[PDB]
Amino acid sequence: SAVQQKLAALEKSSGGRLGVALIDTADNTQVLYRGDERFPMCSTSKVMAAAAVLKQSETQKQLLNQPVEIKPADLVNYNPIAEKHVNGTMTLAELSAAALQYSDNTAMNKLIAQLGGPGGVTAFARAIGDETFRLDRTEPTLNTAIPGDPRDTTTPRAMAQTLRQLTLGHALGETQRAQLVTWLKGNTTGAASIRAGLPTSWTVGDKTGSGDYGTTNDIAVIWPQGRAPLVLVTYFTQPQQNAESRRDVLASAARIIAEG
Ligand SMILES: CCN1CCN(C(=O)N[C@@H](C(=O)N[C@H](C(=O)O)[C@@H]2N[C@@H](C(=O)O)C(C)(C)S2)c2ccccc2)C(=O)C1=O
Repeated sequence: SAVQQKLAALEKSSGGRLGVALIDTADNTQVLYRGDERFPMCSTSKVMAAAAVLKQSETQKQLLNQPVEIKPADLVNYNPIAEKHVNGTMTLAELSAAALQYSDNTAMNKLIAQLGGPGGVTAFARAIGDETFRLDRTEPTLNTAIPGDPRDTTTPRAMAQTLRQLTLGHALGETQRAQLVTWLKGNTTGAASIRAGLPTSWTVGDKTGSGDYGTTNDIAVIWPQGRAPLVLVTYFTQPQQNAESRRDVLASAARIIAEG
């Protein structure tokens, strides 16, 4: 189609590998570019960890208020929120918000521990019908993004469908779904990614991700004014282990998609 030629041209100009999946919920049509190729998820995996804990709270009603201790040994490479609470506690609600809105890696590792390890996060994906998602490691090594390594990857198509289920579908209870949407809408790291390619009046909730090999990701749910919402996943990775992030590529892909 027209959009796919423009995405192919964008990919060629960037020197990397681009994966795009759009779901238009108005008629359930999809637009895919390398939709079935695996990409390193990096921090976009945090949405699945937060959703898995939300699912647990449907039965354990007070789980989100449970205090979790933050020790100096818990800190990893990027902990903007957890560092403000060392030798104190954060609730599972606060850790989920930190993981999602600030991409806090200590918060992610606590969520993984709550679920019993990476296998517990992956299990939740399987339980909602995602047979592609796999989480294999904790932070920060899940971001190595080595070419061809299947660990900690998903495909654009699978992540788009799963993100739709979590935010617009009924994979979660009503209160949990609204909480997830609220968290995504308050993301602080996405201003230069998908958001930058879309009209300023559109409401976006997103989760970015970045890692080695210049890996630059963003997954988003989009509420256009007076129109059915869209789900957009943009994954991008590069051949050089030390390549710079290319958030502009994600913005350009979103702009190309929004022209339709
Ligand atoms: C060999 C082990 N290893 C493999 C590579 N690696 C990473 O790729 N860490 C990455 C990391 O920890 N990224 C953080 C994360 O995993 O939420 C934050 N998420 C990014 C995002 O949402 O776009 C951020 C840029 C807001 S930082 C990282 C990416 C770019 C620049 C610095 C750090 C590591 O930190 C690491 O220790």
